[PDB]
Amino acid sequence: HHHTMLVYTEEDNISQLWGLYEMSREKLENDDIDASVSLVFGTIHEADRILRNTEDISTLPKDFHAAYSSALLAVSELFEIAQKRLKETNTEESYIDAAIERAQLGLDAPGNESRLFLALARAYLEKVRVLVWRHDNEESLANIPVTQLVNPYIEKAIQYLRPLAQDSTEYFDALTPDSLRPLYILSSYLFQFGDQFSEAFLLDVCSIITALWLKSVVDPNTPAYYKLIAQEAVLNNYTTFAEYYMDLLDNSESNVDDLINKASSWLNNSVDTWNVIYTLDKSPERLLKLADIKMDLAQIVQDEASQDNYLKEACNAIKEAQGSGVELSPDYVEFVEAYSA
Repeated sequence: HHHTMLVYTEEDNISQLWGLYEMSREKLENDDIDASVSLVFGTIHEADRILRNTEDISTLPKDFHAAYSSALLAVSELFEIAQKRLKETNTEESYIDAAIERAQLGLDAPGNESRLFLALARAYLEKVRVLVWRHDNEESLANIPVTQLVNPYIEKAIQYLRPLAQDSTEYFDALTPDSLRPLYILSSYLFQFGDQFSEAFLLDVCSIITALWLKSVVDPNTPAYYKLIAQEAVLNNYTTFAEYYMDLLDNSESNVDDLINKASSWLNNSVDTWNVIYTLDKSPERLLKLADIKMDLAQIVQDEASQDNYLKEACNAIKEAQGSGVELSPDYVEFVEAYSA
């Protein structure tokens, strides 16, 4: 039924305001959730004071509405726990809604837009995840086509993401491998409902995503932990695109020798990014996914000399993976056995 406050002046407390949110996320990483919720709620209550107490609101910067938005969204993320402090009436989706609303308000406000855009595209994508769930379990929506439903939101998310991917928008603190997690929602959405989007479109977006993940980990000294979080994502992206081409390659309505040539380069982009991950984390169980790509590569390459070669590498990958104490699942064991025959 109350809230105490920690600040002193305006220009440097829109800055204070972010530190508070940032701390929310740092407390999250150490698994301390309640602390995070307390920081998140703090941030909200504090932005409220900042609101009432300023002389003109239209003065307040884009970067403020972003912080405020990004804090509201954090409640929907930790709603499981945070709901225990709220009236018996609020909901995860209402906060995603709030986050969207407050973010949008800053569109007019003056200031750098980088933070506010990320704040939007995040809230939007999060509304898409929830919307998809509602389509499946709410019966009001059981017959509204899920594309019809979530598209308007995907469209908006892409809209603010595109600017950020551009090299013109240079790096900023709040573009972190974590801040980008919602991008996972955009990926698996293009995955299900892809047979509805032009290959050019699919390519435009699935490159905006790739671009962003890498850019969040640009600074050469990003701790290796974070570099991993992002490279994994880029890998997941590259492989998913290669598996896209491989899927219609066997269908072959177009019968083009071209699109085997297209998928190939996507899988070397996966082998590349893999070695980057294997470098920041040399765990030997990873070898199985290097095997996985090799096999996917032999399954399309033209000439038998190369197929035979790719397989000989995936075979060695799994042998070594086991030679270092990984317990091979059945699939892998009856591959190693099958090749050496």
